Amino acid sequence: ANEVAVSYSKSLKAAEMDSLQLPVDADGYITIFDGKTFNGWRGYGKDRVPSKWTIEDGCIKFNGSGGGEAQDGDGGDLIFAHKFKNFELEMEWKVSKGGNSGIFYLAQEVTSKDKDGNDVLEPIYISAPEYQVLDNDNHPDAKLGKDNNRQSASLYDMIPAVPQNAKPFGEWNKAKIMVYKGTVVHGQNDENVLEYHLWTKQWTDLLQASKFSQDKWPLAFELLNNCGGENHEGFIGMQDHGDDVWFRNIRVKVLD
Amino acid sequence: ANEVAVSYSKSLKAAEMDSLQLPVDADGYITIFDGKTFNGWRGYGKDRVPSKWTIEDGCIKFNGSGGGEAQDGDGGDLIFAHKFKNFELEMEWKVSKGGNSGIFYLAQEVTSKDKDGNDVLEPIYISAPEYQVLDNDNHPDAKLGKDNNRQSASLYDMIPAVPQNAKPFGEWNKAKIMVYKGTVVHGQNDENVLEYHLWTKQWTDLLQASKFSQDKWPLAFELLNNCGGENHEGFIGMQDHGDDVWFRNIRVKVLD
Ligand SMILES: OC[C@H]1O[C@H](O)[C@H](O)[C@@H](O)[C@@H]1O
Ligand SMILES: [K+]
Ligand SMILES: [K+]
Repeated sequence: ANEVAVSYSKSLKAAEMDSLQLPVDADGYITIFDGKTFNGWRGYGKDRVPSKWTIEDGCIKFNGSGGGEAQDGDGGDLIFAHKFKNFELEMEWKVSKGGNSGIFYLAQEVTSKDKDGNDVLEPIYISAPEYQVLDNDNHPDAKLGKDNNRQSASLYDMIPAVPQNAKPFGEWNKAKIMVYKGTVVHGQNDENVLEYHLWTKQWTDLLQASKFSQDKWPLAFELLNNCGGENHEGFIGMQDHGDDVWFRNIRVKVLD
Repeated sequence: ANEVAVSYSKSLKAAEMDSLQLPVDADGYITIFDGKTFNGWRGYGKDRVPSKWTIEDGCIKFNGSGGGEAQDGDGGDLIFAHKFKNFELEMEWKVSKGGNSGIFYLAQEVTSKDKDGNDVLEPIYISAPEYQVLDNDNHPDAKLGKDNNRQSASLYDMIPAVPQNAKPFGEWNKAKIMVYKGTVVHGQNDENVLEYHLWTKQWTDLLQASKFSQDKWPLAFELLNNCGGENHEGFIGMQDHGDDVWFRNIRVKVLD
């Protein structure tokens, strides 16, 4: 009643063959970040946490040097290495001025083959829908895309948060992401700010009007169109986009 | 509020040890061309402005002799000798019929050594991404490369401007180049016409399919793959391609 066993994987595409005993509250929320350790967390594609992610004042901090998607130095996106299917995630997030990050969900670790048969690790964001994290006032991406669909709590490049009720940079915002049987809801500061349905025609259409369309990015389209793969499941994680950001009170409720 | 100090260098690879006071507007655009002088400007690789660059009717003008890439007489590319990193450039350009120029950004002044240890000044474009300037209706290059990737506002030979909304020759076009933490956007006539991201595998992949691939041109590969050198910064400038072209309303906003 106090704890639940949560399986996790240790390296790229590995079985979840170990478990953590993690606290669960009266309402079924599992605390997945203990404020002290990266137990069950690892870099996307890796068997360790990149050193640019640290733990400070009971937060996961990304320590950013400003190269956008470059993921220079010892970076990369971070996942909690337990695949969820139907779940509700709540967490606090705070971005630096001009900052950019993101909360991924239903992520898969994807590789492609190069021309000579070597592996290429593909970005998490071409399998995983992204809840944007952004300083909506100073980062230029805020003004790109359509209808502010690149502002915080948007489904990135697809659906804007309405209302756009983000608190400004350097302040704690609350996120929610619920996926239940294909229904997806994003929450920002305790309001629902968009909703959508996976694996439907409307899903497909949103993808085709995005940077992940079949003609702009064929592999992304394919992965995202059948989001979560054959089993409709994947990781939560957070983005290395080069900028200081903090995450705390990271909690997940398993739905069924 | 009305001006800001802008450092600039006087000669090849020199420190920016002198400063101009340049007007800034309320949006933080710095006017880098004052309509009247070449202050802060110099030939790429030079300590003076080549005499084929003149000021006429409030514009910076290239006076061309028609030798294409030859750069014959007292020509050469022109830089504003202040390195920028995160910035948004806006300027207007007009071409002669059949004309060709370009707008470089993140440029470095590069030399190599010959076989006897002498210096060879390398072209601006082995380091600097090129926003194509072109009479897309009359210059043959327009129909080359791939999917109109040598038309105006393209990332030259690499990404086409879409939509291709150039005005005809002899008419003013508006350009925009924004580099923010590696994200690059080109604008033409107030539409955003391409977006990419420096220092990614996607960037490497574009280079590898280009004339500056590692196999074809290793030095250019190395410089552009790490565009902007170890500090990811470099010059704005414009191209001598042998043809009359006019540039005006040149403003840069520094972003952080
Ligand atoms: O690729 C760099 C340069 O090479 C050639 O000189 C092209 O004619 C010109 O468009 C381009 O600016
Ligand atoms: K993001
Ligand atoms: K050109």
